[PDB]
Amino acid sequence: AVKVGINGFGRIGRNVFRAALKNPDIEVVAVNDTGGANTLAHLLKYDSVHGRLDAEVSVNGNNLVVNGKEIIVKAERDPENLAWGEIGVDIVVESTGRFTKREDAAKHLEAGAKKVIISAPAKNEDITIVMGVNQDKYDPKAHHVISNASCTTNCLAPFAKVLHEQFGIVRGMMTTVHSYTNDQRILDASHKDLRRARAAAESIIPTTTGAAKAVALVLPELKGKLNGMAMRVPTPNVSVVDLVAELEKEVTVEEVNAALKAAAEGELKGILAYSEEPLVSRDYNGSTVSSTIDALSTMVIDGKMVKVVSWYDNETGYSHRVVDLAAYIASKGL
Amino acid sequence: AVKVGINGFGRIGRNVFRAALKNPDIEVVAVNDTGGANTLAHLLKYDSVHGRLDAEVSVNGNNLVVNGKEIIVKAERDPENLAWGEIGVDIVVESTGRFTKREDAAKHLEAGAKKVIISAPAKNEDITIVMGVNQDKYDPKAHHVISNASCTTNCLAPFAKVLHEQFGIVRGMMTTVHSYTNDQRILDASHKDLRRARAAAESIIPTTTGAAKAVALVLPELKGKLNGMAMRVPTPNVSVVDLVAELEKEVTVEEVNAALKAAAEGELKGILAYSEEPLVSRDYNGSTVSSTIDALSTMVIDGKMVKVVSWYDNETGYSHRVVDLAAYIASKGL
Amino acid sequence: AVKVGINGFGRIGRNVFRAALKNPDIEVVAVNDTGGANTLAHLLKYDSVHGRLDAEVSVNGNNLVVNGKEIIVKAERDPENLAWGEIGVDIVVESTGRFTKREDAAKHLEAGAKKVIISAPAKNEDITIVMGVNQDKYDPKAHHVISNASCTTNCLAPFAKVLHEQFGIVRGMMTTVHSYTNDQRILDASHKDLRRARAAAESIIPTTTGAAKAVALVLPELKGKLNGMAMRVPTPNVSVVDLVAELEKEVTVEEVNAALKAAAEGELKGILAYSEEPLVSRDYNGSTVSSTIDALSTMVIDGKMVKVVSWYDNETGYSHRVVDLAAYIASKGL
Amino acid sequence: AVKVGINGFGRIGRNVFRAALKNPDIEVVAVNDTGGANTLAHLLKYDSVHGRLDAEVSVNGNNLVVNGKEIIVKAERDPENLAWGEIGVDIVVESTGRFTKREDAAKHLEAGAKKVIISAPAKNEDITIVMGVNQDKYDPKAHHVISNASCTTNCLAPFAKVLHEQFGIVRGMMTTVHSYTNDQRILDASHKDLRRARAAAESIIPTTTGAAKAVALVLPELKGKLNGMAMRVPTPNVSVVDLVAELEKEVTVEEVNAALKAAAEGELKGILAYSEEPLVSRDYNGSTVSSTIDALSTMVIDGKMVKVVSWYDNETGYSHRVVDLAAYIASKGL
Ligand SMILES: NC(=O)c1ccc[n+]([C@@H]2O[C@H](COP(=O)([O-])OP(=O)(O)OC[C@H]3O[C@@H](n4cnc5c(N)ncnc54)[C@H](O)[C@@H]3O)[C@@H](O)[C@H]2O)c1
Ligand SMILES: NC(=O)c1ccc[n+]([C@@H]2O[C@H](COP(=O)([O-])OP(=O)(O)OC[C@H]3O[C@@H](n4cnc5c(N)ncnc54)[C@H](O)[C@@H]3O)[C@@H](O)[C@H]2O)c1
Ligand SMILES: NC(=O)c1ccc[n+]([C@@H]2O[C@H](COP(=O)([O-])OP(=O)(O)OC[C@H]3O[C@@H](n4cnc5c(N)ncnc54)[C@H](O)[C@@H]3O)[C@@H](O)[C@H]2O)c1
Ligand SMILES: NC(=O)c1ccc[n+]([C@@H]2O[C@H](COP(=O)([O-])OP(=O)(O)OC[C@H]3O[C@@H](n4cnc5c(N)ncnc54)[C@H](O)[C@@H]3O)[C@@H](O)[C@H]2O)c1
Repeated sequence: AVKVGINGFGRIGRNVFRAALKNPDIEVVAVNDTGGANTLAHLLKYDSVHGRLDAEVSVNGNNLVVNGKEIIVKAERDPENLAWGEIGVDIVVESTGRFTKREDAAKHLEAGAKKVIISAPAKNEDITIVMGVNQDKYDPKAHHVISNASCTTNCLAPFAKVLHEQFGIVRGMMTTVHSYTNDQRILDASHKDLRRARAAAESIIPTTTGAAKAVALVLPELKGKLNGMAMRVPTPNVSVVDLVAELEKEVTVEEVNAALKAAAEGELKGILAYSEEPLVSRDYNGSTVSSTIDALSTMVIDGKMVKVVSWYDNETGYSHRVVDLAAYIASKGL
Repeated sequence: AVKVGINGFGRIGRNVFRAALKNPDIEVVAVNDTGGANTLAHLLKYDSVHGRLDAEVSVNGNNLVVNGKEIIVKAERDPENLAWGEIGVDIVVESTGRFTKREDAAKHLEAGAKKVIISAPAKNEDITIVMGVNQDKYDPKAHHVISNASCTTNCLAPFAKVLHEQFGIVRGMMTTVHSYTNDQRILDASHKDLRRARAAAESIIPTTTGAAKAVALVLPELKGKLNGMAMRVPTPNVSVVDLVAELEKEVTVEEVNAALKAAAEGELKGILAYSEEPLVSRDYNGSTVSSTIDALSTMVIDGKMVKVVSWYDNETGYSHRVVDLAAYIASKGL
Repeated sequence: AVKVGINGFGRIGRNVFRAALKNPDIEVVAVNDTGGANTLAHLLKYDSVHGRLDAEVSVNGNNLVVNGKEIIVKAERDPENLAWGEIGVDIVVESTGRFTKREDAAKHLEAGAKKVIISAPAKNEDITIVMGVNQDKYDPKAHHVISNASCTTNCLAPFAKVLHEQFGIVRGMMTTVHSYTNDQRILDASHKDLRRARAAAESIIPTTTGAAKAVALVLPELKGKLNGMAMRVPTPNVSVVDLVAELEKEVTVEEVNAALKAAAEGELKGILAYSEEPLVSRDYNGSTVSSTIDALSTMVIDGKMVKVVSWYDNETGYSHRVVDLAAYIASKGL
Repeated sequence: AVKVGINGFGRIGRNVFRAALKNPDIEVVAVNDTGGANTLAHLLKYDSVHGRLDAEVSVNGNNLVVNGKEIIVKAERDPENLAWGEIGVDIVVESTGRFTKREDAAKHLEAGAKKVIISAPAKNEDITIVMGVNQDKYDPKAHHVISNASCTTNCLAPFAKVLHEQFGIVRGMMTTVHSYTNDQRILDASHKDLRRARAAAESIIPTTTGAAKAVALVLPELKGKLNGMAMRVPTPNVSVVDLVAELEKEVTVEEVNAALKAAAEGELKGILAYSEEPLVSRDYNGSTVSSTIDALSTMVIDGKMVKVVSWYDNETGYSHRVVDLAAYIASKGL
C-alpha cells in the first residue's frame, strides 16, 4: 500500500529492502546511492552474510527489476535533488549514515516526502521510537522526521522496561560485544575514532556507544540510570548486549527469567524473544526479532544485582523494525 | 639457578619456557610432552602468535639445545615415571591440563620433585596464589602442590583488591571477552560444553568461568560478592575483563582511576599497569603484566556504580607469574 | 528406500545425513559416533556453516527423531560391534577418517552390511569412483569396499576429463586454495604435518595433496600427467581448484569455456556447473555440484597453456556425491 | 643524508618510514596526509600487524617528533600545493595510491622535488624498476618519475629472472594467494571490481593482477610469455606467489633449487631468499626481502613443467625496496 523510497542502499538499506520484499502493505519503489544500478543489483542478489536473494533480480536500462516490479535507481548525492513528490514516494528511508542531523534529513520533506525514517540516532529529530516501547507516542500531525534509534538500543529497550516495570531498575551498566560494521577499517587507517581506526578483523575493540543513555528517550523513567560501552570483535554480523542492573526488589534467577519469558510470549511477542538453548552468534544470523534473551545466561547476586544477556542480529532485526515503523506510521494515515 | 621441569609443552609450557629463559633464578632442565624433539623444537622456534624465539634452538639426539644448554626431553604419559629426582628437578610446572587434582599432581613429588605448580585452577590444592595478592600466605613447609589460578582470576583479583581496599566492594558481576584456547573446536564437533562445540573463529561464544568465584580463594572478604561469565571471541590471544560493581562509598571516575594508577605505581607495580591510551587487543600481545587498566573506559553511575575494563595477554602474562611464583617459592627455601 | 548406516557423525557424516533427507532412494537408519544422542542432536540441527536444519529434531532414549523417523544411535568404537545386519543396514558410509584401510573398513561387512563407502582416499579399496567420470566401472559382484575419493579429486576429475577428451592434456599443475578442516589445530600444536601444526585461522598454510595423482585412479590415461599442491587458508568451508595445464591442441579462452559449458549442460549435468558471474567463495556455500567453472578466470598463454579455476563446497558437494554413489550402487544390484 | 618526502602516510607510507629509520643514507623530513598530526603519531606508534614502533613518537604543534627529529606534517590534498622545495625534499615517495599517472605524480617535480618514486605500477613513467633485476637501467639524466612496481611483480621477477636465465621459460602462469589490503571492503559495498566489493575477511576472492605482464617491463625477454591472477584471502599481511612454468631444458627438483639457493647467496643476496623449513605465512610477517623460496614445494612433472612457490611480506618487503631505491637514485647523483 504505502510507497517507500530508500536513500543509501547499503547493509541496512538492502536488508530493509529484503525485509520489505515480504510485507505487501508497503511498496519499495525507488533507491538512491552513489553506485550504478548494475552494482546495486549484484550486491542486492549475492550477500556474503545473508546469502542469495530469493527473487528475480535484473536491470532495465538504469532501473532495477525484482519479481516484475521495476525499481527506480537515482544518484543524487544531495537529498534536495530527490523529487520524491514526482515519483510519488510517501516515506523515505534515510540509511546513508550521512544525514542524521534534522538539518540534512528534512531535505527529503522539502523534496516531497511525507515522512522520513532515520535508521540511526538522529539530532533534533521530531521523535525517537523503539517499536515495542513507545510507538504509541507517535503523533501523525506533529512528527515527520523520525528516528528508529540504534540496533543496540532496540535490543536493550524491550527487556529493560520489562525488568523495570516488574522489579524496577535502580541503575545499570551495559556492554555490547558487537560485530564490526562498515564504519570501521579493514587495516589500520584514519578514523575520527582512534579505536575504530584499527584493523577490525584482527582485534577486540573497545568503543563508545550512546545506546544505554539514549534508552531514556524511549523510557524516560530510566534517565540517568544507565550508561555503557561497546566492544567490536572479528565477526561480520550479530551482537549481544550484556546488562548488569541494581534492582529495587529481591528476585531469583527463576523469577527474572519467568518475567521475560512472559513478556516475550505476551506483550512483546515478535519483538522480544526467549531461549533456553545454548546457542552461539552464527545461530542468530537471520533473526528478525529485536532482542532474544539467553535464559541460560541470567544470573543474580545477593538477589538484587542481575545479569541479563540478550542477542540481536544488527542488520536483520533492525531491518525488520524500520519496516514495522514504516507500516505503523503508514497505518495512521499520511 | 634452581632446576625446573615443564610437564606439557603446550601454549602455556612453551610460553613459560620463553619467560624463563630471561629469569636468572630458575632454569628449565627438562620438559615432558607426548610430542617428539623435532616437533617440540619447531613449535618452540616458530610461534604464530608470539613470533620467532630470539634464541638458538636445535635438537641434539633426543634433546633440545637452547643457547648451549641441553634440555632433557621425555615422553612419559605417567607422572611417576618422570624421575624428576634423578636429575634433581626441584619445582615442576604442571601444564598438561590433565593433572588438576592434588592427588594427580602429587605424582611429581612421588617421582622426586619437591614442589608442583599447576598452571590452572585446581581441585583440593594446598594453596592457590595470585602474585601480588597473596603470595605472602605461602608456607614452605605446609604447601607443596600450588595452583597459580586462571589467567582471568590473575587479571581481576589485583584490581578488585584495590577497589575493595579503597572503596569497598558491596557486590559485582564480571564478563571476560576472551580469545579462543586449545580447548575449543575448529569446526562444529563434540565437546563437553555445547557452546565450546561450535567453530571458535566463526562466532561470539558465550561460556562459563569460575574466575569470579575463584577470586575468593585469594581474597576472602569478597566471598559471595563476585560472579561472572565468559565470552570467547575470534581472536587467537589477548583477553579483557569487564567488572561492574556497586561500591560502599560514593566515588568519581577521577578517584577510581587515581587509586588504580597509584597502586600500579607502587605496591602492585609490575603486576598491575595503568593505561590512558586508546589501544586495542593486538597492542597487549606480549604484555608481562597480569592486568593493564583501560582508564579511558572507567565510568561510574549515580556515584556508587563503576565499570572497570582490564587487559591481559592470556599466555604471556600468566606465563610470567608461573615463573614469578616459582622463583618466589625458591627463595622461601625448599 | 535402501537402508543406510553412517559411521562417524562429524562434518561429512552430519552433512551426508542432511543430503540424504532429499534422496528418495536411500534411507539413513542408524548412526554411530563417540558423541551421545543429545550432543549429536544439537550439532545436527545447529550448524555454524550451513544453518539450522529445517526439520523436526528430537531425541528419545539414545535415539534421534527427525520428522517422525526414529534414527538409531550407537557408540561402538569398534566397527564389527555395530551389527548392521540385525537392523537391515545394506550400505555403510565410513566417515570417521580412521578406517581408510580396506582391512578396517571390511569390519562393517563382518557386521552384516553388504557395501561400504569410505568418505575419503582409501588403502586397498576394491574400486575408487568419482560420479560422472567412472561410476560405470562399478561391478556389484566384485566391489564391496568403494572409495569415493577426496573432495578435491571430485572437483578436479570432471573438468580434467573434458579438457582431456576435448583438447588433450600433456602435463599440468594444480593448487587448491582450501578452507580449513578438523584435521588442523586451533592454536599452535603437535601434528604429524608441521604445517597443519600452525593455528589454522591465522595463516596461509601450504600443504600436500594427492588429489592430483589420485585422478589417474579414475582417469587412467592421466597417470603421471598431473601433480599439484594445497594451501589451507582462513575460511571455514568452500574451496577452489586452480589448474594450469599444457594441452595437445592449440585453443583459445572462448573455446576452452565453450567446451566446459556444454558438458555442464549435457554430459555432466548435476556434477559440473558453469559460472559467468564474478562471485566469491561464500557464494558457493551450499553448492551441491562437484565443480563450478569460474569462466571469468579461464586464461590461455601461447594457445597451448590453459588455466581453469573451479569452485567447490568441500562438505556439501562431497556429501551429495556420497548420497549419489550410495543410490547408484543400490541401482545396479544388492 | 638525502632528504625524502612521503605523500600519503598509509600502509606503505608508515612502513617506508619505519624502514627509513634504519638507513642513515636517507632522511624523511616531511609527510603529507589528509589525517591529522595526532592521528598520525598514533597510527605510527601502534600497528596491528607490525607492533609498536620502538621509538619516541611525539606531536609538536602539528609536526611529528620521532627520536628528537621533528618531521613537518603537511595536509594538502592537491600535490601541486605541496611546496616540497621550500622544505628541501629531494626524493618524494608517492604512496597515496591516487597519483599513479604521470600528469599527477609530475606535480611533485613541478613542486620542487627532484625524483619521484611511485609505490605501485604507473602509466607513462620515465622508467619502471624492480631492484636486483634492472636498477642498472636507471638514467639519472632521463629518469625522474620512477615506478617501483607492485609487491607481486617484486616477488615474482627476481626468481623468474633466475629460472629464465638458467633454464629457459617458454611460458608460465602464476597465482598469488594474497592478504587483503585497504582497497577492499569490510562488508559488501560498492566497488569497481565486484569481487573486491565483497566482505574481505569472509571469503576467497579471485581478482586481477598485472604483475605477470609487468615482469616483461623489467625482463623484456619474458613478454607475452607470462600471465596470472590473484586470490585475495582472509589474512591481514604476507602473501605468496605460486608460479608454474615451462622450460626449454629438462631439470629435476634439485636442479632448480640449487640455482635459486645459489642466486640467493650470490647475485641476489638481500633481495631473494631460499628456505627449507615448513613455515607458514605469519612466519614471514616482518621479512625485508622481496622473495623467499619455499624449497619444500618445488615440483617438476616430466622435467619441463616446474612449480615454484615464494613468500612475500607485501608491506615490509616492498617498503625496504622503496627505501633502497631512494638510496640508489641518490647514489647516482640526483
Ligand atoms: N550495519 C548495522 O548493523 C547497522 C544497524 C543499524 C543502523 N545502522 C545505521 O544505518 C546507517 C547506514 O549504515 P550501514 O551500516 O548500512 O553502512 P553502509 O556503508 O553500508 O551504507 C551506506 C550506504 O549509503 C550510501 N551513500 C552514502 N552517501 C550517499 C549519498 N550521499 N548518496 C547516495 N548514496 C550514499 C553508500 O553507498 C552505501 O551504499 C547508519 O546511520 C548506521 O549507523 C547500521
Ligand atoms: N592458553 C591459555 O590461554 C591458558 C591460560 C592460563 C592457563 N591455562 C591452563 O594451562 C593448562 C595447559 O593449557 P594450554 O592452553 O597450554 O593447552 P595445550 O593444549 O596447548 O597444552 C597441553 C600440553 O600438554 C601435553 N600433554 C597432554 N598429555 C600429556 C601427557 N599425558 N604427558 C605429557 N604431556 C602431555 C599436550 O600435548 C600439550 O603439549 C590448562 O590447565 C589450561 O586450562 C590456559
Ligand atoms: N570436511 C571435509 O571437507 C571432508 C571432505 C571429504 C572427506 N573428508 C574425510 O572424511 C572423514 C571425516 O572428516 P570430517 O571432516 O567429517 O571430520 P570430523 O572430525 O568432523 O568427524 C570425525 C567424527 O568421527 C567420530 N568418530 C571418530 N572415531 C569414531 C569411532 N572410532 N567410532 C565412532 N565414531 C567415531 C568423531 O566423534 C567425529 O564426529 C575424514 O577422512 C576426512 O579426511 C572430510
Ligand atoms: N598494502 C600493500 O601491501 C602495498 C604494497 C605495494 C603497493 N601498494 C600501493 O601503495 C599505495 C598505498 O597503498 P596502501 O596500502 O598504503 O593504502 P592506504 O590507504 O593505507 O594509504 C594511503 C594513504 O594516502 C592518504 N591519501 C589519500 N589521498 C591523499 C591525498 N590526496 N593527499 C594526501 N594524502 C592522501 C590516505 O588518507 C592514506 O593514509 C597504493 O598505490 C597501493 O596500491 C600497497
